[PDB]
This record gives sequence, structure tokens and C-alpha cells, in this order.
Amino acid sequence: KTHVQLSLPVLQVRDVLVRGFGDSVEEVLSEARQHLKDGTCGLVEVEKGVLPQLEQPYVFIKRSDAAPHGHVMVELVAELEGIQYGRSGETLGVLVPHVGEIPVAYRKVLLRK
Repeated sequence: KTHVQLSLPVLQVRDVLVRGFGDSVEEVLSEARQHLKDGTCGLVEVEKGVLPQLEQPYVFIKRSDAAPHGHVMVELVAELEGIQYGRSGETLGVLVPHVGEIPVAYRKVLLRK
């Protein structure tokens, strides 16, 4: 399918144990997509002071359109040293590996895959 319904655990930034997906824009988009397929991806909501506590390159989920079955349609955009790779809508959050951190909420998304 071109889209997959996922329910992403929303993590507090200070709980996150693995603070990024890797070392290059291509690697972090690859690993983010793998962890989204495997159910091992968390979401951190972006506010003042969050991104400097995480590792670049960043992977964002961004709104791709204006929400089937309560799932916002999203796509992936990476960022490194102030340059973005992809073009999309409003940020819903930054993706990180999930390794058993307790979430505060879930974010229902329809991921363009």
C-alpha cells in the first residue's frame, strides 16, 4: 500500500534513550522508515529546547494534506545543518527509535510509504 495507518508513541525528549537514527540524511530516512514498518518508532513533539537535545540529522513527520479514520496523512523530511530534504506541511514531531520508553500519548498517522 502507498499509505499505512500507524499509531506512534509520543515520547518526552528527556526519556529518549537513542536520540537519532544515524549519521547521514539518507541513513536517517532509511532507518526511520524501517522502524516505522517494524513498530519501533517514537515521536517527540517539537517545542523550544527539544531539537538541541536530539542528534542531527533529524527526521520529521510533516502533514502532507488536509485525515482519514482520524489518521493525519504525513510524510518524512530530514534536516541537517539547517537544510531540509523534502518539502511538506506543518511538523507533527521529530521521529526517534523507540526502545521501551513509556509514552505520554499516541499520534495516529497515515504514513506515505
